[PDB]
Amino acid sequence: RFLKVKNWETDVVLTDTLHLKSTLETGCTEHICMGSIMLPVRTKDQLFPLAKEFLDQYYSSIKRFGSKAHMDRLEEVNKEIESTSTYQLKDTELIYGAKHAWRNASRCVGRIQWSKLQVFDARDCTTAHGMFNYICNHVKYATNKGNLRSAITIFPQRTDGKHDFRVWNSQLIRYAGYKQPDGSTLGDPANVQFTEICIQQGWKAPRGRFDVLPLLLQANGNDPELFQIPPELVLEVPIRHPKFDWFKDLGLKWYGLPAVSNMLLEIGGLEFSACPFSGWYMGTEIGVRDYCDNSRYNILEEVAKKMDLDMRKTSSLWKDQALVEINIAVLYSFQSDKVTIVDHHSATESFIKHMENEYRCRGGCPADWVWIVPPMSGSITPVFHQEMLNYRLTPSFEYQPDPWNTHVWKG
Amino acid sequence: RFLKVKNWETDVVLTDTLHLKSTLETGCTEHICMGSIMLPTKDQLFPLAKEFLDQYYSSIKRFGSKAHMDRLEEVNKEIESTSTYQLKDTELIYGAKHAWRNASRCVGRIQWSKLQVFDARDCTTAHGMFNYICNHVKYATNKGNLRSAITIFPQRTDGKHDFRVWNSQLIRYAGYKQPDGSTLGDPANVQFTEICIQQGWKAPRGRFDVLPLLLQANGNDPELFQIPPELVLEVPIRHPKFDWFKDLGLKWYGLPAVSNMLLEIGGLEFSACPFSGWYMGTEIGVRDYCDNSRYNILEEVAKKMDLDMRKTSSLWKDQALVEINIAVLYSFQSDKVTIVDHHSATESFIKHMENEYRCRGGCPADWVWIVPPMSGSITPVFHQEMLNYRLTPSFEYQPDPWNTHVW
Ligand code: HEM
Ligand code: HEM
Ligand SMILES: Nc1ccc2ccc(CNCCCc3cncc(F)c3)cc2n1
Ligand SMILES: Nc1ccc2ccc(CNCCCc3cncc(F)c3)cc2n1
Ligand SMILES: C[C@H](O)[C@H](O)[C@H]1CNc2nc(N)[nH]c(=O)c2N1
Ligand SMILES: C[C@H](O)[C@H](O)[C@H]1CNc2nc(N)[nH]c(=O)c2N1
Ligand SMILES: [Zn+2]
Repeated sequence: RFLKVKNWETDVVLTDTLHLKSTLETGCTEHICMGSIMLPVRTKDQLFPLAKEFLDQYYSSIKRFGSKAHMDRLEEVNKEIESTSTYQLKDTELIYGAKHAWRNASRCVGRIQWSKLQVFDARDCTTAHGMFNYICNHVKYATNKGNLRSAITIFPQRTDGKHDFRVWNSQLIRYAGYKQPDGSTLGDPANVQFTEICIQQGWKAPRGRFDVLPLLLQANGNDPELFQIPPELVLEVPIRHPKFDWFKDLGLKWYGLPAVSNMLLEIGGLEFSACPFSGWYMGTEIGVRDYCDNSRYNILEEVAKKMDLDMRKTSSLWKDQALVEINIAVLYSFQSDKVTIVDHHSATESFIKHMENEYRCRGGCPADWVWIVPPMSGSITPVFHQEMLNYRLTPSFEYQPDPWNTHVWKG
Repeated sequence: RFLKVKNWETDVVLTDTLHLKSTLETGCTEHICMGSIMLPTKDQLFPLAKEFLDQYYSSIKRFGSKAHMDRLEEVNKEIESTSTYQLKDTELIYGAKHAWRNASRCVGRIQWSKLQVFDARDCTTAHGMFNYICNHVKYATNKGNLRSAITIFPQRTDGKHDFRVWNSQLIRYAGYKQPDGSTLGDPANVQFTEICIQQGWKAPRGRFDVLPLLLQANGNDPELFQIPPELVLEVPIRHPKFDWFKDLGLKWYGLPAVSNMLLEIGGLEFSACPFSGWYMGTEIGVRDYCDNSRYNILEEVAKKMDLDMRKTSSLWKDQALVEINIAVLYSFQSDKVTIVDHHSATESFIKHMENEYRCRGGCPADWVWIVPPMSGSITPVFHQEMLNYRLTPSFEYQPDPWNTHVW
């Protein structure tokens, strides 16, 4: 079965065969589309074909499919599964797996970079202190004084689901949020619940608007432990505007390194529940979502006031106007401080070329339009006009439940 | 089987039961989502009639009534005899309002019950069609106080006697391909503008020439008609801050009147059912004005603003896009032509969703189309999970008639 996608701006038509390799379910049926829904202990029984599928992919990629090395490896894994009920990935397979999970991430606009990913093997890690050490090294390497480098650090895979390694933070670097008695929120409202946990765990909160959260790290299924990232490792950028000088006095800054730490990495049926990864920011992540979402820092009004816009009618588009200036400021501040960032025009144009390249070399590129299209200025980016096919390939990054809801407390 | 949708900005969760009524296919499968794809007999007919009449009669609290059963019986006999059937005026109006109600891609559906339905099933000629359309246009325009309307021409019979309006909208601007290689006017309509000229039209060859109607009655060849200019309300576009904006020479028409869709009610097909509401500002300022394959004016506007167009990172395109859209709203408001901004309209749609979930058990919605083409996440719909599914009665796309027409 062949499937066609059309760019309605260029009339470029692409053919997808890659979707045939898809196994996992989408959430959709012939009767309903769940394309806009945010989120729609494994036996030896199910595990071997998953290993086999992966190793078949891996060995094809290296042009050794059906080789003796291929065959012996399958043999080795089968035996190791039935003997030990799981198996260990070679370093080569781990690196291949991590890169392909990123490559397969249909919601990621930055995938043109997928083959440049620094993989840190942390499978020899046993304690939370060991995790802190690995994470510091990741942050230092990835930050690279502003010249960001994509990286991922991979802790030991799940075994019985009772000894999971987990990073309790959603991102390695993130600002605290504090609910006040008056109902107002100080800092990042997105992080109130997690901040509360940290505090309960013993964190002494400065209670400021931009307090970098401590790391809450769980090794081998034990209770999580608190650590503070050395501040000298946390690269931050003061936000100013190139024309508006009052903008600095808004008191805004952000961190340079976006590093998602709550996802699960699946490779050949193995589950890596702690696999923090990092790239660099697209400007709108901060300027549109982090700053301007009503449920986040929500600075639209204060900015618009300071710009003296007509705020009595939405049809003045005062919100749209303030939104643009803020995003200009975010990009200006990062570029000025030589911290890697990409605007949403550059990023989406790159994605289209990547996607076209993927269709030719790979036979497809799964993509989630709802997520690929930037949260401002949608149709003046080329992805808006691009038809996309969303489907699930493995290796993959998956959501997992927040550890505080599942964790069995030792005390 | 009972689905939940969540708004992530408000944490409001709605439960959808309405989707279980759905009958037509989405194009998606368990293995692949096609949510961003633009286009995914007697025995056939009675269950369709029946499904429709059941909902009609349920809607008026007469489910399982004699009148219900009688009507079911009557239509059943008429199909058996005639191989088709005719809708009662009441059913036609209900059906049209509900096709709109069910249009999962329409953000303006809070207005769905206030639709003026013009029954043009007695029409036999293109001149007749012209007359009805002029009347529609005048009524809907209402000197700038726009009112939603649909005019419904005779239903398909054997596919050989189709009523079709060839224009994609009642009112649209011409598109000419220059020797210069460029495109003057609206590039979207270059092909249609040709077919007009091929049929006899005389183009002023301007940037903004109101296209003539090409009307097909009873399967016959289509004929040209010029809409009386006095019926076409247009808005010259100015900016409430930039005095130079007027010199761009931009204008747009007030009446968005889609004419190429197919209205399906109770299995019956209305191939000619032009309808109109009023504009959301971004349709014109973002899509019509700033799409690359359209009027594509971003560059010229940016220059006039003297922005640093060297690097994408100055967000000069974004800056201009806003101002352009400010001007569109400003112009329509100034001249008292109905228009709604994307903030007001999406806020309205959230309220409408609430109502539909509460009173109907759900509201089919296509997020990809509902979220405006600018400033997406500062409108509430971006944060709103939506379920997309197909209910009938419906508006459907249909082939362009020149690819079909047996001349
Ligand atoms: C190098 C620069 C990168 C850029 C500019 C970029 C850009 C983005 C953006 C804007 C999103 C949407 C996230 C949101 O709005 O919440 C996203 C999602 C995602 N990215 Fe990338 N990314 C980059 C690197 C990476 C890397 C290194 C990985 C993993 C190895 C990755 C994996 C993912 C995944 C799994 C998602 C989906 C997240 C979710 O569903 O919550 N990305 N990316
Ligand atoms: C009265 C104010 C109305 C507003 C503000 C409005 C708004 C919109 C917008 C912005 C779109 C997206 C169209 C595009 O981007 O091309 C749309 C689509 C649509 N509208 Fe509405 N509309 C209104 C009235 C109506 C009426 C009266 C009908 C029919 C009786 C209707 C039926 C539809 C349908 C079927 C679509 C999907 C069209 C397609 O799939 O191409 N709308 N609407
Ligand atoms: N620049 C980058 C690179 C990779 C990224 C990978 C992931 C992300 C953020 N994903 C956040 C999802 C937040 C969320 C909140 N509520 C419900 C959800 F399902 C998801 C941002 C990224 N930014
Ligand atoms: N303000 C309104 C009201 C109702 C509307 C109903 C429909 C429309 C426009 N739909 C046209 C879609 C254009 C298109 C072009 N190529 C392929 C497509 F599937 C669709 C605009 C409306 N605007
Ligand atoms: C309801 C909807 O799916 C949700 O708001 C999505 C929309 N698209 C998105 N796109 C990106 N990149 N990130 C997001 O968080 C979201 N949120
Ligand atoms: C490729 C994609 O499906 C296409 O560009 C869609 C996106 N969303 C849209 N949304 C609206 N309202 N109108 C459109 O024409 C489109 N086009
Ligand atoms: Zn789908």
